[PDB]
Amino acid sequence: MKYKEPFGVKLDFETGIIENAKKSVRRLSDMKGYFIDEEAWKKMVEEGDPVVYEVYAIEQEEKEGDLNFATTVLYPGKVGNEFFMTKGHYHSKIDRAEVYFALKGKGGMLLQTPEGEARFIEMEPGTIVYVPPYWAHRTINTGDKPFIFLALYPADAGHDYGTIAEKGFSKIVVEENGKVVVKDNPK
Amino acid sequence: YKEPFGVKLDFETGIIENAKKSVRRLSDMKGYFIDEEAWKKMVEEGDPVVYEVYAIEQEEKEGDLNFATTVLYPGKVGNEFFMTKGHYHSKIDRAEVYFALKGKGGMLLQTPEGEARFIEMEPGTIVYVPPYWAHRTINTGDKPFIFLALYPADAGHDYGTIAEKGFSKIVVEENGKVVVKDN
Ligand SMILES: [Fe+3]
Ligand SMILES: [Fe+3]
Repeated sequence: MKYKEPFGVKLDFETGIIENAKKSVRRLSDMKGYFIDEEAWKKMVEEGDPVVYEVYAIEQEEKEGDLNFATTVLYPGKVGNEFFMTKGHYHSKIDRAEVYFALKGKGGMLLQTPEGEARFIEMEPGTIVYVPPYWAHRTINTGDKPFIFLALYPADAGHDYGTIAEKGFSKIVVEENGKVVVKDNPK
Repeated sequence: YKEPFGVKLDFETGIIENAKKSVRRLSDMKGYFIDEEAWKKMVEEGDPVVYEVYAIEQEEKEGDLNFATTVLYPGKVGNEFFMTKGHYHSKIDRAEVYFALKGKGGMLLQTPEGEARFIEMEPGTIVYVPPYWAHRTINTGDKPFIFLALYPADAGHDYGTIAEKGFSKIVVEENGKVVVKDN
Protein backbone atom coordinates (compact mmCIF):
# COMPACT_ATOMS: atom_id res chain seq x y z
CA MET A 1 0.00 0.00 0.00
CA LYS A 2 0.94 3.68 -0.24
CA TYR A 3 2.08 5.03 3.15
CA LYS A 4 1.44 8.54 4.44
CA GLU A 5 4.47 10.75 5.03
CA PRO A 6 5.47 11.64 8.58
CA PHE A 7 5.73 15.33 9.46
CA GLY A 8 6.60 17.89 12.09
CA VAL A 9 4.58 21.07 12.77
CA LYS A 10 5.17 23.94 15.17
CA LEU A 11 2.83 24.79 18.03
CA ASP A 12 3.13 28.26 19.57
CA PHE A 13 2.86 27.87 23.36
CA GLU A 14 1.70 31.48 23.71
CA THR A 15 -1.00 31.57 21.04
CA GLY A 16 -1.88 27.90 20.76
CA ILE A 17 -1.64 28.18 16.99
CA ILE A 18 -0.49 25.11 15.06
CA GLU A 19 1.10 25.64 11.64
CA ASN A 20 -0.78 24.16 8.67
CA ALA A 21 -3.73 23.36 10.91
CA LYS A 22 -7.38 23.87 9.94
CA LYS A 23 -8.95 26.74 11.90
CA SER A 24 -12.52 26.84 13.22
CA VAL A 25 -14.30 29.61 15.10
CA ARG A 26 -17.27 29.30 17.44
CA ARG A 27 -19.07 32.55 18.30
CA LEU A 28 -21.76 32.94 20.95
CA SER A 29 -24.26 32.77 18.08
CA ASP A 30 -23.02 29.26 17.27
CA MET A 31 -24.07 28.19 20.77
CA LYS A 32 -27.81 28.93 20.82
CA GLY A 33 -29.51 27.21 23.73
CA TYR A 34 -26.29 26.10 25.40
CA PHE A 35 -26.27 28.63 28.24
CA ILE A 36 -28.88 28.85 31.01
CA ASP A 37 -29.45 32.62 30.89
CA GLU A 38 -30.89 32.86 27.37
CA GLU A 39 -31.63 36.56 27.78
CA ALA A 40 -28.06 37.41 28.74
CA TRP A 41 -27.05 35.29 25.75
CA LYS A 42 -29.29 37.21 23.35
CA LYS A 43 -28.01 40.52 24.73
CA MET A 44 -24.37 39.58 24.25
CA VAL A 45 -24.98 38.41 20.70
CA GLU A 46 -26.70 41.66 19.74
CA GLU A 47 -23.98 43.63 21.53
CA GLY A 48 -21.21 41.97 19.52
CA ASP A 49 -21.52 38.18 19.31
CA PRO A 50 -17.96 37.57 20.60
CA VAL A 51 -15.85 34.54 19.77
CA VAL A 52 -16.08 31.90 22.51
CA TYR A 53 -13.28 29.67 21.22
CA GLU A 54 -11.12 28.90 18.20
CA VAL A 55 -9.84 25.45 17.19
CA TYR A 56 -6.72 24.54 15.21
CA ALA A 57 -6.99 20.93 14.04
CA ILE A 58 -4.96 18.39 12.06
CA GLU A 59 -7.12 15.34 11.35
CA GLN A 60 -6.64 12.19 9.29
CA GLU A 61 -9.20 9.93 7.61
CA GLU A 62 -11.60 8.18 10.01
CA LYS A 63 -9.75 4.87 10.16
CA GLU A 64 -9.15 2.63 13.16
CA GLY A 65 -5.88 3.14 15.01
CA ASP A 66 -5.00 6.56 13.57
CA LEU A 67 -4.87 9.81 15.58
CA ASN A 68 -6.01 13.44 15.38
CA PHE A 69 -4.91 16.43 17.47
CA ALA A 70 -5.97 20.04 17.92
CA THR A 71 -5.47 23.07 20.11
CA THR A 72 -8.33 25.16 21.44
CA VAL A 73 -8.18 28.81 22.50
CA LEU A 74 -11.08 29.33 24.89
CA TYR A 75 -11.52 33.05 25.54
CA PRO A 76 -12.48 34.44 28.98
CA GLY A 77 -16.01 35.58 29.73
CA LYS A 78 -19.42 34.82 31.16
CA VAL A 79 -23.01 34.57 29.95
CA GLY A 80 -24.61 36.04 33.04
CA ASN A 81 -22.77 34.12 35.76
CA GLU A 82 -21.92 31.06 33.64
CA PHE A 83 -18.33 30.78 32.36
CA PHE A 84 -17.46 30.61 28.66
CA MET A 85 -17.20 26.95 27.65
CA THR A 86 -16.94 24.61 24.66
CA LYS A 87 -20.07 22.97 23.24
CA GLY A 88 -19.13 19.57 24.64
CA HIS A 89 -19.74 16.13 23.15
CA TYR A 90 -19.58 12.34 23.36
CA HIS A 91 -17.62 10.47 20.70
CA SER A 92 -19.52 8.95 17.73
CA LYS A 93 -17.76 5.68 18.57
CA ILE A 94 -18.58 6.29 22.21
CA ASP A 95 -15.86 4.05 23.67
CA ARG A 96 -12.96 6.13 22.34
CA ALA A 97 -10.93 8.07 24.90
CA GLU A 98 -9.13 11.41 24.72
CA VAL A 99 -6.19 13.09 26.42
CA TYR A 100 -5.93 16.83 27.08
CA PHE A 101 -2.79 18.81 27.95
CA ALA A 102 -3.26 22.33 29.40
CA LEU A 103 -0.81 24.91 28.09
CA LYS A 104 -1.92 28.37 29.24
CA GLY A 105 -4.48 30.01 31.52
CA LYS A 106 -6.84 28.33 33.94
CA GLY A 107 -10.09 26.42 33.88
CA GLY A 108 -11.33 22.89 34.23
CA MET A 109 -13.06 20.04 32.50
CA LEU A 110 -16.64 18.98 33.10
CA LEU A 111 -17.35 15.34 32.29
CA GLN A 112 -20.40 13.15 32.61
CA THR A 113 -21.56 9.61 31.86
CA PRO A 114 -24.65 8.90 29.72
CA GLU A 115 -26.51 8.70 33.05
CA GLY A 116 -25.46 12.19 34.02
CA GLU A 117 -22.93 11.22 36.68
CA ALA A 118 -20.62 14.25 36.77
CA ARG A 119 -16.98 15.08 37.50
CA PHE A 120 -15.12 18.40 37.40
CA ILE A 121 -11.33 18.38 37.05
CA GLU A 122 -9.34 21.55 37.63
CA MET A 123 -6.76 22.43 35.01
CA GLU A 124 -3.73 24.78 35.05
CA PRO A 125 -0.61 24.91 32.86
CA GLY A 126 0.88 21.42 32.79
CA THR A 127 -2.26 19.51 33.71
CA ILE A 128 -2.90 16.38 31.64
CA VAL A 129 -6.48 15.08 31.78
CA TYR A 130 -7.57 11.60 30.84
CA VAL A 131 -11.09 11.42 29.34
CA PRO A 132 -12.09 7.74 29.58
CA PRO A 133 -14.24 5.81 27.10
CA TYR A 134 -17.98 6.64 27.39
CA TRP A 135 -17.55 10.07 29.04
CA ALA A 136 -18.86 13.28 27.45
CA HIS A 137 -16.63 16.29 28.14
CA ARG A 138 -16.72 20.09 28.02
CA THR A 139 -13.97 22.56 28.90
CA ILE A 140 -14.62 25.69 30.98
CA ASN A 141 -12.57 28.87 31.29
CA THR A 142 -12.81 30.07 34.89
CA GLY A 143 -10.18 32.81 34.57
CA ASP A 144 -9.76 36.24 32.99
CA LYS A 145 -7.09 35.21 30.47
CA PRO A 146 -7.38 32.81 27.51
CA PHE A 147 -7.37 29.13 28.43
CA ILE A 148 -5.30 27.20 25.88
CA PHE A 149 -4.96 23.43 25.59
CA LEU A 150 -4.01 20.58 23.24
CA ALA A 151 -6.36 17.62 22.62
CA LEU A 152 -5.37 14.25 21.18
CA TYR A 153 -8.02 11.71 20.14
CA PRO A 154 -8.56 8.64 17.90
CA ALA A 155 -9.15 9.48 14.23
CA ASP A 156 -12.32 7.36 14.23
CA ALA A 157 -13.84 8.74 17.45
CA GLY A 158 -16.07 11.27 15.71
CA HIS A 159 -18.34 13.71 17.54
CA ASP A 160 -21.84 13.41 18.99
CA TYR A 161 -22.72 17.08 19.62
CA GLY A 162 -26.43 16.34 19.30
CA THR A 163 -27.13 14.81 22.72
CA ILE A 164 -25.55 17.80 24.46
CA ALA A 165 -27.20 20.35 22.17
CA GLU A 166 -30.52 18.80 23.16
CA LYS A 167 -30.15 18.15 26.89
CA GLY A 168 -26.90 19.82 27.94
CA PHE A 169 -24.76 18.70 30.88
CA SER A 170 -26.17 17.69 34.29
CA LYS A 171 -24.16 20.47 35.92
CA ILE A 172 -23.38 24.08 35.05
CA VAL A 173 -20.26 25.95 36.17
CA VAL A 174 -20.87 29.45 37.52
CA GLU A 175 -19.27 32.18 39.61
CA GLU A 176 -20.64 33.08 43.05
CA ASN A 177 -17.96 34.31 45.46
CA GLY A 178 -15.96 31.59 43.72
CA LYS A 179 -16.29 28.73 41.23
CA VAL A 180 -19.48 26.74 41.76
CA VAL A 181 -20.49 23.48 40.09
CA VAL A 182 -24.22 23.00 40.56
CA LYS A 183 -27.11 21.05 39.08
CA ASP A 184 -28.39 22.12 35.67
CA ASN A 185 -32.07 23.09 35.85
CA PRO A 186 -32.93 22.24 32.21
CA LYS A 187 -30.97 18.97 32.33
CA TYR B 1 -16.98 3.33 33.68
CA LYS B 2 -13.31 4.16 34.31
CA GLU B 3 -12.42 7.26 36.33
CA PRO B 4 -11.37 10.49 34.66
CA PHE B 5 -8.37 12.17 36.24
CA GLY B 6 -5.83 14.95 36.06
CA VAL B 7 -2.10 14.71 36.77
CA LYS B 8 0.57 17.42 36.70
CA LEU B 9 3.36 17.40 34.13
CA ASP B 10 6.48 19.36 35.09
CA PHE B 11 7.53 21.35 32.02
CA GLU B 12 11.11 21.47 33.30
CA THR B 13 11.85 17.89 34.39
CA GLY B 14 9.25 16.13 32.29
CA ILE B 15 8.15 14.20 35.38
CA ILE B 16 4.46 13.24 35.40
CA GLU B 17 2.69 13.05 38.75
CA ASN B 18 1.58 9.48 39.65
CA ALA B 19 3.19 7.88 36.58
CA LYS B 20 5.13 4.62 36.33
CA LYS B 21 8.88 5.19 35.99
CA SER B 22 11.31 3.06 34.00
CA VAL B 23 15.01 3.27 33.17
CA ARG B 24 17.12 1.97 30.29
CA ARG B 25 20.91 1.71 30.49
CA LEU B 26 23.48 0.92 27.81
CA SER B 27 23.54 -2.65 29.12
CA ASP B 28 19.83 -2.82 28.27
CA MET B 29 20.74 -1.95 24.69
CA LYS B 30 23.08 -4.70 23.55
CA GLY B 31 23.37 -4.85 19.78
CA TYR B 32 21.72 -1.49 19.09
CA PHE B 33 24.74 0.69 18.37
CA ILE B 34 27.24 0.12 15.57
CA ASP B 35 30.50 0.72 17.48
CA GLU B 36 30.37 -2.56 19.42
CA GLU B 37 33.68 -1.90 21.20
CA ALA B 38 32.72 1.57 22.46
CA TRP B 39 29.63 -0.11 23.90
CA LYS B 40 31.57 -2.74 25.87
CA LYS B 41 33.84 0.00 27.20
CA MET B 42 31.11 2.42 28.32
CA VAL B 43 29.27 -0.48 29.97
CA GLU B 44 32.36 -1.49 31.95
CA GLU B 45 32.86 2.21 32.73
CA GLY B 46 29.53 1.92 34.52
CA ASP B 47 26.86 1.77 31.81
CA PRO B 48 25.10 5.11 32.38
CA VAL B 49 21.40 5.83 31.85
CA VAL B 50 20.31 6.48 28.27
CA TYR B 51 16.67 7.38 28.97
CA GLU B 52 13.85 7.39 31.54
CA VAL B 53 10.10 7.04 30.92
CA TYR B 54 7.15 8.27 32.98
CA ALA B 55 4.16 6.31 31.70
CA ILE B 56 0.42 6.09 32.40
CA GLU B 57 -1.19 3.27 30.46
CA GLN B 58 -4.61 1.64 30.07
CA GLU B 59 -5.50 -1.97 29.26
CA GLU B 60 -4.86 -3.05 25.66
CA LYS B 61 -8.26 -2.06 24.29
CA GLU B 62 -9.31 -0.59 20.94
CA GLY B 63 -10.03 3.14 20.99
CA ASP B 64 -8.28 3.87 24.30
CA LEU B 65 -5.13 5.92 24.88
CA ASN B 66 -1.76 5.72 26.64
CA PHE B 67 0.67 8.59 27.22
CA ALA B 68 4.18 9.08 28.57
CA THR B 69 7.12 11.44 28.78
CA THR B 70 10.64 10.31 27.97
CA VAL B 71 13.82 11.95 29.25
CA LEU B 72 16.51 11.19 26.67
CA TYR B 73 19.92 12.05 28.10
CA PRO B 74 22.83 13.43 26.01
CA GLY B 75 25.87 11.38 24.93
CA LYS B 76 27.35 9.07 22.28
CA VAL B 77 28.44 5.49 21.60
CA GLY B 78 31.37 6.26 19.33
CA ASN B 79 29.96 9.06 17.20
CA GLU B 80 26.39 7.70 17.29
CA PHE B 81 24.02 9.89 19.38
CA PHE B 82 22.10 8.53 22.40
CA MET B 83 18.76 7.08 21.25
CA THR B 84 15.75 4.97 22.25
CA LYS B 85 15.57 1.33 21.17
CA GLY B 86 12.87 2.03 18.57
CA HIS B 87 10.06 -0.23 17.37
CA TYR B 88 7.08 -1.00 15.15
CA HIS B 89 3.65 -1.42 16.73
CA SER B 90 2.29 -4.94 17.33
CA LYS B 91 -0.71 -3.72 15.36
CA ILE B 92 1.44 -1.99 12.73
CA ASP B 93 -1.70 -0.05 11.86
CA ARG B 94 -1.43 2.32 14.83
CA ALA B 95 -0.11 5.89 14.65
CA GLU B 96 1.52 8.03 17.35
CA VAL B 97 1.95 11.70 18.18
CA TYR B 98 4.95 13.28 19.89
CA PHE B 99 5.21 16.74 21.44
CA ALA B 100 8.68 18.16 22.13
CA LEU B 101 9.00 19.91 25.48
CA LYS B 102 12.69 20.59 26.15
CA GLY B 103 16.13 20.27 24.57
CA LYS B 104 16.71 19.29 20.94
CA GLY B 105 16.72 16.13 18.85
CA GLY B 106 14.80 14.32 16.15
CA MET B 107 12.78 11.29 15.15
CA LEU B 108 13.97 8.63 12.74
CA LEU B 109 11.20 6.68 11.01
CA GLN B 110 11.21 3.66 8.71
CA THR B 111 8.85 1.65 6.50
CA PRO B 112 9.15 -2.11 5.84
CA GLU B 113 10.05 -1.28 2.22
CA GLY B 114 13.23 0.51 3.28
CA GLU B 115 12.14 4.16 3.27
CA ALA B 116 13.60 6.35 6.03
CA ARG B 117 12.92 9.89 7.29
CA PHE B 118 14.46 12.10 9.99
CA ILE B 119 12.37 14.90 11.48
CA GLU B 120 14.01 17.62 13.58
CA MET B 121 12.47 18.41 16.96
CA GLU B 122 12.70 21.40 19.27
CA PRO B 123 10.38 22.89 21.93
CA GLY B 124 6.91 23.21 20.45
CA THR B 125 7.40 20.69 17.64
CA ILE B 126 4.59 18.15 17.19
CA VAL B 127 5.52 15.05 15.20
CA TYR B 128 2.97 12.82 13.47
CA VAL B 129 4.09 9.17 13.26
CA PRO B 130 1.85 7.63 10.59
CA PRO B 131 0.51 4.06 10.53
CA TYR B 132 3.05 1.39 9.52
CA TRP B 133 6.15 3.48 10.36
CA ALA B 134 8.71 2.23 12.88
CA HIS B 135 10.19 5.02 14.98
CA ARG B 136 13.09 5.92 17.28
CA THR B 137 14.00 9.16 19.06
CA ILE B 138 17.50 10.65 18.94
CA ASN B 139 19.10 13.28 21.19
CA THR B 140 21.45 15.47 19.11
CA GLY B 141 22.25 17.95 21.86
CA ASP B 142 24.31 18.32 25.02
CA LYS B 143 21.28 18.82 27.27
CA PRO B 144 18.40 16.44 28.06
CA PHE B 145 15.77 16.02 25.33
CA ILE B 146 12.28 15.79 26.85
CA PHE B 147 9.02 14.95 25.06
CA LEU B 148 5.48 13.65 25.51
CA ALA B 149 4.20 10.69 23.45
CA LEU B 150 0.56 9.72 22.91
CA TYR B 151 -0.37 6.39 21.33
CA PRO B 152 -3.28 3.94 20.97
CA ALA B 153 -3.66 1.66 24.01
CA ASP B 154 -3.71 -1.39 21.72
CA ALA B 155 -0.68 -0.46 19.59
CA GLY B 156 1.68 -2.76 21.48
CA HIS B 157 5.41 -3.03 20.95
CA ASP B 158 7.59 -5.06 18.61
CA TYR B 159 11.30 -4.53 19.26
CA GLY B 160 12.18 -7.91 17.76
CA THR B 161 12.33 -6.77 14.14
CA ILE B 162 14.31 -3.61 14.92
CA ALA B 163 16.48 -5.41 17.48
CA GLU B 164 17.52 -7.70 14.63
CA LYS B 165 17.42 -5.62 11.44
CA GLY B 166 17.95 -2.22 13.07
CA PHE B 167 17.28 1.01 11.17
CA SER B 168 18.48 1.73 7.62
CA LYS B 169 20.14 4.90 8.89
CA ILE B 170 22.21 5.88 11.91
CA VAL B 171 22.54 9.42 13.24
CA VAL B 172 26.07 10.53 14.06
CA GLU B 173 28.12 13.65 14.64
CA GLU B 174 30.70 15.08 12.23
CA ASN B 175 31.14 18.65 13.49
CA GLY B 176 27.39 18.56 12.90
CA LYS B 177 24.29 16.36 12.80
CA VAL B 178 24.63 13.73 10.06
CA VAL B 179 22.16 11.07 8.90
CA VAL B 180 23.86 8.19 7.07
CA LYS B 181 23.27 4.63 5.89
CA ASP B 182 23.63 1.79 8.40
CA ASN B 183 24.59 -1.88 8.17
FE1 LIG C 1 -13.51 14.64 22.19
FE1 LIG D 1 5.32 3.82 19.77
